[PDB]
Amino acid sequence: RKKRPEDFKFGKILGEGSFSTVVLARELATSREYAIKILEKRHIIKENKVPYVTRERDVMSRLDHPFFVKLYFTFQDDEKLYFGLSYAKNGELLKYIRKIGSFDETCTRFYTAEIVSALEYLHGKGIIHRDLKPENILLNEDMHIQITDFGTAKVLSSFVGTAQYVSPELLTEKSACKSSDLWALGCIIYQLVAGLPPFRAGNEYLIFQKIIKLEYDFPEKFFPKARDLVEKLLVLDATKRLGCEEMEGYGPLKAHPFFESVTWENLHQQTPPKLT
Ligand SMILES: COc1cc2ncc3c(N)nc(-c4cncc(OC[C@H](N)Cc5ccccc5)c4)cc3c2cc1OC
Repeated sequence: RKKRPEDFKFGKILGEGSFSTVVLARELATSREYAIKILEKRHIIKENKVPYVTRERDVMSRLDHPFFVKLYFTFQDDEKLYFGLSYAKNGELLKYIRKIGSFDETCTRFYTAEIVSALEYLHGKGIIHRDLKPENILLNEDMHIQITDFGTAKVLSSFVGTAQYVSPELLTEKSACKSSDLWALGCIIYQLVAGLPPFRAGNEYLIFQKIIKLEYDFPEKFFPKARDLVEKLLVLDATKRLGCEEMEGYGPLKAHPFFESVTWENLHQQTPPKLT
């Protein structure tokens, strides 16, 4: 039953990294399109990433939700590992933010709700993403979200993500929790409304300085209820963020006035609002 590289017609490179390359492929027997993540075994071993790649596959194997990438199959030849992932036709959320400038209230609410629902599922399995950002949140043909890149995920019973979305506790205690993803969520909501992430500076050190000082400003147009939500997620104390266990979880987060009109139970059945 195991698949081979010969079973596929590979196409364009979708993304390139230091440890992997994601290529679009059409399976010959089925005509199905997959995003195949290809990882060179020598380079993984040389840079000591075996625990990272192993955990990545293990985390993706446990994912069974429409708002997350699916691992359909794995195989290997002499040089490379292949992970067969779901293909998200419409690409990164980041593309759409830069294209339309900034989302309106209807679109901000719907896509934020999808991210919250995704995170609720994810954190309910005791998994932290640790690198949540618009480029890691993809969009399928139906324009629903698909969160990918679990190469730096943490399974709860050491890394530092992307600078602009890094939480203060990671800069202070080197520790990561579920609340770290929720901080990232707050940056993402801000970015959807404002067009740019909240903490911006000339270099990483200067960005990290702004994070620990909570040095950011809202534009005047910023949706009042969206602002209130962001202010309750961008909190230096990870214990005081909406959604976290110490704040009694996802109930209160989902009950926030910004989500008033949201039907939480069937988001992926709903038709997404058009991005204008
Ligand atoms: C139409 O366009 C696209 C469609 C797509 N469909 C499915 C995907 C999938 N299941 N996983 C990834 C994915 C999986 N590990 C990591 C990752 O990124 C991490 C970094 N940012 C940069 C990077 C990108 C690729 C490989 C290594 C590093 C992305 C990407 C895609 C994907 C990407 C597309 O365009 C960017």
